[PDB]
Amino acid sequence: MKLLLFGYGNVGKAFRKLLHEKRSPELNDVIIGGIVTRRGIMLQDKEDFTPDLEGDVFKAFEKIKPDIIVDVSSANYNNGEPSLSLYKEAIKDGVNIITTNKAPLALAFNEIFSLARSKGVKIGFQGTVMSGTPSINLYRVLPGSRVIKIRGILNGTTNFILTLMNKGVSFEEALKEAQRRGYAEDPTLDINGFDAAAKITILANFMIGNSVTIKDVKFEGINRDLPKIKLIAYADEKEVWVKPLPISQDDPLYNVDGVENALEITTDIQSILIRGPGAGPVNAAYGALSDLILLKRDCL
Amino acid sequence: MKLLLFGYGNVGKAFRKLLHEKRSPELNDVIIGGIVTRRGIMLQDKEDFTPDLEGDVFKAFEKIKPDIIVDVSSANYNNGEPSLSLYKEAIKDGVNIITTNKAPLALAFNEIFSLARSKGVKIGFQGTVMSGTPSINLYRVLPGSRVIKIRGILNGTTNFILTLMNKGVSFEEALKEAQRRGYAEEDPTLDINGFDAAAKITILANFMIGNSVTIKDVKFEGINRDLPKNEKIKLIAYADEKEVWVKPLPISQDDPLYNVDGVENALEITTDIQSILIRGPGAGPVNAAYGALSDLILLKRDCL
Ligand code: NA
Repeated sequence: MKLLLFGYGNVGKAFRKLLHEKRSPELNDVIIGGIVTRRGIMLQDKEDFTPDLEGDVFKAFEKIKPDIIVDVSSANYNNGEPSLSLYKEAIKDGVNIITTNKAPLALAFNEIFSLARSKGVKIGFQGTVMSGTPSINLYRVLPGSRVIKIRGILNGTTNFILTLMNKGVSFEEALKEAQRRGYAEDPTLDINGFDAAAKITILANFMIGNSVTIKDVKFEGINRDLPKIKLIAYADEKEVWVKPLPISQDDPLYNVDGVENALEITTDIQSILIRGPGAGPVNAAYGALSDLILLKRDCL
Repeated sequence: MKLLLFGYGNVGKAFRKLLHEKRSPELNDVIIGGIVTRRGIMLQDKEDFTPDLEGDVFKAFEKIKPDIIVDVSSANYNNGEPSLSLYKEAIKDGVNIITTNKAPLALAFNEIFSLARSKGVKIGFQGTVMSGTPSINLYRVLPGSRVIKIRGILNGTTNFILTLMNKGVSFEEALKEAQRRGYAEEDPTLDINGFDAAAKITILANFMIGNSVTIKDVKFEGINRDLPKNEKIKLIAYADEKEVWVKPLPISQDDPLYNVDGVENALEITTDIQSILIRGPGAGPVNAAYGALSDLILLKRDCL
């Protein structure tokens, strides 16, 4: 089984490392046929990236003819490209996709998945939401029950800032500490709620079946005007949004502090919550590796 | 696909109802060929149990020749029987097993699963731990990661009582109320001794850690009116590579288990990649039945 690895920043590097740690017998026959970055194409599996040829991901794809594309490349939220068109091409060729790149799915989930379903091609995307903590894949083991609503904390930086504030720290001092720890840079991009909006978009599509794109989400982030508040991401059959809200002591999200993420899935039978880390390159890479193993099991 | 349902108390009845709700196209070809209880064998799928034949689970198995045995019978922790011998004979016949009965797995995990692996037979056992909240099945979507330790609240009855005790309710009334809701018998000794949590942590340690323990290896204690006041107490089950135990402990406010209240259960799984926690109802017949239904759908997908 031959992979094309698209992207070789921290996530791709972590992915290649996990793959070589021989973590499952299901991966014994898996090799990386090539790695492609903005610097070119390496037609070898090596720790260090050195391009053998110039060319983009489509050239790599045509040259290598992989069984699976693993997309760990940078999220382009302008238009999802080249990943969006690449996935459609791969699907039409019966090439499976494993991705940690949120953009194509936040922009065009139904387009991609409708096509995959029609061709019987599998898509792993666990690493797009809550990284290595089963979210997408948690729903895979909740068969036969309709999801009514989902609610979560889906961004660690804003959760960390709000955690400090509930403990009596001012917004200004809490933000500074997030910056000190490297969670926020202009911290504007890190605290605007967009990241959570991209994630809840994907969850909503997959779990509820609400064809939604990022433009449909009503989102906002955190700022000095906030007074225990959490940045809540929510989806149901009617709407998708992200907003700061007061959280009761009755709430299983109450204790979800620091950089931790959490997802509460409410079905006709029960409400369950999972919590874990939601970021980190090893974590995201592990979401992808998990999808790879499930794919080898024929369980996507 | 033909099922033999062993047991028909509240979980078996809920399971039958869930199946008849047509919740997945994966189950369209599934029928119940027979239901067996202490009262005999019903060779029909009926809401109400009326025996057609006298005889036990082995007779039912011989007659029906099911593709899958769904065991929702009561756990016999003395020796695991008849479920333990039934599973070994079923595995030898290439018959898959879905179970909510902890005893055979708490007593003979490695043997049962080794036999199953050698025959290519699948065992769903999600309903044995945390009912319908993915636990066993959560680990199924954590492939290629090494579990370092697990810690959780694994018994609904005792969590319900300890939650009430934390609110000024006497142990005696909390017990009385647990009894009233169908959580403890009129003699509640065996409902509160910590054994159920011990059997669950045994199964989790075997499956997730590869710690080949049986019930006899677990240090466990239960609850009673004598527990410390001024602290919120939870019955904590724990396993790592070295030890497995269950005991009532005072819980700190920053502990993720602090607010796991009522009949809610929770499991904290620490792996080489990450520490995660899952929480959901740990008691309720529909919930346990849904654990088994989830396994049945996963089986049909060939994902056990
Ligand atoms: Na206290």
